[PDB]
Amino acid sequence: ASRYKASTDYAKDAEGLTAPYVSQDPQETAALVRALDDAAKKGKKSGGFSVKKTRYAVASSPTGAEVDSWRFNDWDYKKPDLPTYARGLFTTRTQHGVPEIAVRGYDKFFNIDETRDTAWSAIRERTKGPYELTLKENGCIIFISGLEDGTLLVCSKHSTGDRSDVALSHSSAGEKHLEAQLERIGKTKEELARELRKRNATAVAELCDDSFEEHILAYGPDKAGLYLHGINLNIPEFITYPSPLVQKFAEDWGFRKTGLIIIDNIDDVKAFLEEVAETGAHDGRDVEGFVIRCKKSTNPGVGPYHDWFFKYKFEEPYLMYRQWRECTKALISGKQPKIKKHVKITEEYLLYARKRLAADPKLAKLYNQNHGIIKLRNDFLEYKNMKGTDAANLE
Ligand SMILES: [Mn+2]
Repeated sequence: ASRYKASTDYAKDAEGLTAPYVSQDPQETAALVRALDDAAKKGKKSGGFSVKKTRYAVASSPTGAEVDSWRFNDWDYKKPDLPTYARGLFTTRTQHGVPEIAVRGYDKFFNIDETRDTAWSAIRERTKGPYELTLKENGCIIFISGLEDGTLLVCSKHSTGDRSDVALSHSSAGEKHLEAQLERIGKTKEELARELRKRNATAVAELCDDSFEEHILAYGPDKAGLYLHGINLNIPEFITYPSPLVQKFAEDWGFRKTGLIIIDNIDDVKAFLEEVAETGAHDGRDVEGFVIRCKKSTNPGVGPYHDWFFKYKFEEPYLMYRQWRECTKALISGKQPKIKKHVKITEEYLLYARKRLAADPKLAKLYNQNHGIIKLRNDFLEYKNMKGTDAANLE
């Protein structure tokens, strides 16, 4: 029962939905900031969860605006009573002195079985549908929101602007894609900034482009850009747009859309995902995973029903691809490649990569920082006349 196809045509059928909207309450915001500030302090006896606070200056801002970036230790999201479970999280102060949340990412979410809420029996017991299955595009996260002075603010996970630590920051690369996107549709940055603040919202995109930072699936000049997969309200709890409205927003401001499947029964979700994982491909395309969005309650009884995510990552051929990338990277340096799984095909792939790497050295260094990764992978894939799925089950 894989006769669910991914679609990016929901947008205009989103006509009957209203996007969630709540205004920020400055007392509760300022209360969150003192909770994070106390977690950011390194000598206390109590308050057992740590945060790192990095302010950031918004270079493009006329008010001289600044934002603080809040980063938790990864394991703290598995503790109860965090002041917020937002992963990316930026606060600021309006030019009229009001404290605000500038950027609110998703709640930290986990893969199946990596926590006890992500066990299949638990998802079947505490969640409620319809389950939204969104394509997990493979890139780097970008946050976009609008400040009170009209500044359009572009963040990566945890950072914004230019840093003395990298050659071109993720957020700058993202901001440059956003500028091209808007001019192509005759809209400007301040209109997007004005819009996102009007919705009290952070836009959540995946930046996917091999010219910048190539991951495990390819994004050429054709595919490159920002894929929109979420809009969240800039408030302490997690309230997110249903995906049809995200697709409508993507269409109104030029983002690439994230594919969506809605499945009503959770047993159909589980049967679906495990069926796609036998090939790692869907509808002719290869896919690293789905993000499943749905509603969950703390304990299945009286009380909550908050928006909740879990990931389903497809386990092959992608582990093989990783091994081929790390083995190719190992063989450019003075280190023997490690072969852990897929021994027979991996030594065939290494056999061929060595022929092409000795032919021109200029391949051999574009692979340190990664050019040619998928190209080298797909070149042998059909040198041997194989889809990566078939190579992965040669064993
Ligand atoms: Mn990712």
